[PDB]
Order: sequence, then structure tokens, then C-alpha cells
Amino acid sequence: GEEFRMEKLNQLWEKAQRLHLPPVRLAELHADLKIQERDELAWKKLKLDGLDEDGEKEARLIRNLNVILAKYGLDGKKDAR
Repeated sequence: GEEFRMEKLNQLWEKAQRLHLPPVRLAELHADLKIQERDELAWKKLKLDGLDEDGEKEARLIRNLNVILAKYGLDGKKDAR
């Protein structure tokens, strides 16, 4: 049951489901995972071609992921705040 090409997005998405997220957070999450997926493959082309030799294009992925993990608390804080 994987909706993304990378295990990180599927694991994140499936984990979000595991956290019992509401359909809205799962829908918003899927959108962010899709954007993160496309950006991650497109950027992987950048990193593989030699475009992100400084961590600037991936910075958007690391930040977008942190934004998703901050919206769902998938791989970060999970206590109170």
C-alpha cells in the first residue's frame, strides 16, 4: 500500500495513518508528501547531476519534510509542544 516512489514517503504516509490522523491531515499530508516526492525525485536529479553540492535545493526538501513532520509530528516531537 505505497502511494509514493520512495520508502521515506510511503513510511511517512503509512506512519501518519498509524498515528490515526484525520482524513484532512492525511489529505493535506498526502499533498505535502506528493510535493515532497516530486521535489525529492526532481531534486535527486539535481543532487545526482551536481546541482545541490551545497545543500540548498535539498534544503527545501529537509525544510518541507520538517514542515510535514511539524504538521503531523511523524518523525520529530510527539509529547506536548
